[PDB]
Amino acid sequence: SSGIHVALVTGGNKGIGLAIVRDLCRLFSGDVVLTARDVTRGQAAVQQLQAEGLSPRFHQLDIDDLQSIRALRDFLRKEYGGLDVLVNNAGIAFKVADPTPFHIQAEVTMKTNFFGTRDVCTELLPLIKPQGRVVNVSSIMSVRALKSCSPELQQKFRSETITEEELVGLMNKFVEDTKKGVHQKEGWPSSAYGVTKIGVTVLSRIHARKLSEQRKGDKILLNACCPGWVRTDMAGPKATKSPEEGAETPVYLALLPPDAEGPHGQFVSEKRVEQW
Amino acid sequence: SGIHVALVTGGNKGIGLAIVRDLCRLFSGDVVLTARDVTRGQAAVQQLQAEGLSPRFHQLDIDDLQSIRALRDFLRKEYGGLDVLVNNAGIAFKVADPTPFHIQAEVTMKTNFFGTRDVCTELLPLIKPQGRVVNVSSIMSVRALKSCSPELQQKFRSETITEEELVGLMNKFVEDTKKGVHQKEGWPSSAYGVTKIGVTVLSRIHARKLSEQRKGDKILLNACCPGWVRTDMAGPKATKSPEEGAETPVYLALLPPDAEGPHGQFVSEKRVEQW
Ligand SMILES: NC(=O)C1=CN([C@@H]2O[C@H](COP(=O)(O)OP(=O)(O)OC[C@H]3O[C@@H](n4cnc5c(N)ncnc54)[C@H](OP(=O)(O)O)[C@@H]3O)[C@@H](O)[C@H]2O)C=CC1
Ligand SMILES: NC(=O)C1=CN([C@@H]2O[C@H](COP(=O)(O)OP(=O)(O)OC[C@H]3O[C@@H](n4cnc5c(N)ncnc54)[C@H](OP(=O)(O)O)[C@@H]3O)[C@@H](O)[C@H]2O)C=CC1
Ligand SMILES: N[C@@H](CCC(=O)N[C@@H](CS)C(=O)NCC(=O)O)C(=O)O
Ligand SMILES: N[C@@H](CCC(=O)N[C@@H](CS)C(=O)NCC(=O)O)C(=O)O
Repeated sequence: SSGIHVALVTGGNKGIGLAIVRDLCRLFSGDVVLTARDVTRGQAAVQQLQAEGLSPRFHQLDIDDLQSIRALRDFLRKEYGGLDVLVNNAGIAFKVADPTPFHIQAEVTMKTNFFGTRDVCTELLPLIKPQGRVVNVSSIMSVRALKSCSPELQQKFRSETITEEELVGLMNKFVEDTKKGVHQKEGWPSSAYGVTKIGVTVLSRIHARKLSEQRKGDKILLNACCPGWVRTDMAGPKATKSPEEGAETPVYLALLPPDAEGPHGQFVSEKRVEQW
Repeated sequence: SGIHVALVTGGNKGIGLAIVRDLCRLFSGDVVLTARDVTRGQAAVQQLQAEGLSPRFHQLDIDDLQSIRALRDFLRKEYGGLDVLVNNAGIAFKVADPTPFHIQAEVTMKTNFFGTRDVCTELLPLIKPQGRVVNVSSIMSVRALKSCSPELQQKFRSETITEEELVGLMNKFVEDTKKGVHQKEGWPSSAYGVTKIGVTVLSRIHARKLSEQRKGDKILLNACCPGWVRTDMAGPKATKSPEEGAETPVYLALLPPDAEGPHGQFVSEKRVEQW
């Protein structure tokens, strides 16, 4: 199927991810792959969409399991010879008043939101075809968390020259510092979720740079984004946006017209660049 | 007299960690272990601390000019300069890695040559009288050199080559691989090898500049091969342990005060080799 354009969404069985799959089914000229970690919930979501007259393909994917990521990589390489659109939407959050010890929240949330997302990029970024787009769903909480970090930490996270390996070290340091009970003293903010989304936002900046230096001329665009405050199982019902509204900026970034030079490596909210 | 300081890049594992261990034992003063990952770096320091050694730590990623410059500023403030610099940090793709060759060339060159070059640009001005600088190259540089066209060999063996000419040739290799013309343009097959030609020739150039600019300060700078060493880079079939691998770099870093040489040499098993 190498001649067919293909778009893929992670965490696509519910919430924002499902809304993105719906929009891409309608707007993307090619195949759309809904992925989910639970094959039973994934296939049920597909069946549900079929009842709305939409036909995304399905493939299992748990971003915490490197063998799951590699199986998907091999599938795409085999069927499509690559990938045109990748939406990294999968993510988790503990409740604001969750009693789980903070260092556990830090470790678990970082494991999925940062390391899982990073592993998907490691394995799938090489497969992105020319004119392809990559969208990492972050959060405006990443900016709030950034501004709540020590000046030392802010300088590192805003750097234009930070490397993936430096970022990995800083993300692991946050998790270790919470375990040692010293995260406040070491300059970190109080939202584990927020810090993991700093990782996502900064990883996007790093990867956009890497694309510009390794794939000049291939016209690939990669950005981080915030979907806004969306009524899903994550945020609950007090939120102001429907999932369909939440999907608007991610879809915009996925479908940027061919030959666009930007936005690239930007943090985007309501289709506009936010200063990092 | 006063405080002396020695610093190793890529010190958290492999040959670098072994060099740090040796320097902690043999170098009187502070020995700074640096690593790009602060978590791995501090774990490495803890490991040495369990052994009775007391290395200092500072973050350093040689791909990040701001990281290099932060280290430069730290060294100036804390020590007023640097006595020993070991440029050990390096990467290699596997022999059978499926990554496109032109990407292997770009990524390997970015670290091994350009990163090493940036550390030298920023830290060489800080080297104190009787200081020593050791650039960890590889015998793969000689093997790569001998695999270049006669015309390229002439350029790389030149006693008059400039840093800027060498930069242009390293960038030319990376460009030629992307264009799919590197073999025709006279380049060898090992990207890693070509990056270490860069390291070896940069060392010759910098020794020459030290002699021009800072004669009388008795600084010695050399390239070396640690040999074939069992690390995450080479694997378990290699013939040397990391401690054995550290022997030549440590010998070059600790050359006695006032020694006239070696300087600007490529050294292996503590012996000067022909370039
Ligand atoms: N206000 C909001 O809702 C905001 C949300 N976000 C971000 O939007 C994205 C989507 O969140 P939202 O739709 O709200 O949340 P939901 O909880 O409703 O959906 C999250 C999706 O991610 C999946 N997921 C979680 N972990 C994994 C993993 N290990 N592997 C594969 N899939 C996984 C879930 O699968 P499963 O059903 O199996 O649990 C689910 O499909 C997240 O990244 C979130 O951080 C950002 C800003 C605001
Ligand atoms: N092993 C061998 O047979 C030989 C090795 N060499 C050279 O010896 C040196 C050490 O290699 P070896 O110990 O085998 O390799 P290892 O992979 O075991 O260790 C390499 C070290 O370099 C660090 N490093 C890599 N890139 C960077 C960077 N961007 N910034 C800071 N540190 C970095 C690594 O950090 P991290 O842990 O974060 O990756 C690690 O500490 C290299 O220059 C290599 O080319 C030369 C001849 C033979
Ligand atoms: N205790 C958690 C709180 C995380 C959190 O912010 N939770 C949810 C409420 S459960 C959220 O919806 N955040 C979404 C966003 O706006 O990005 C932590 O420190 O990580
Ligand atoms: N595909 C690579 C291969 C690099 C390579 O030679 N391998 C490393 C990995 S096995 C090594 O261990 N030897 C290093 C040395 O002897 O200096 C390239 O062309 O650069």
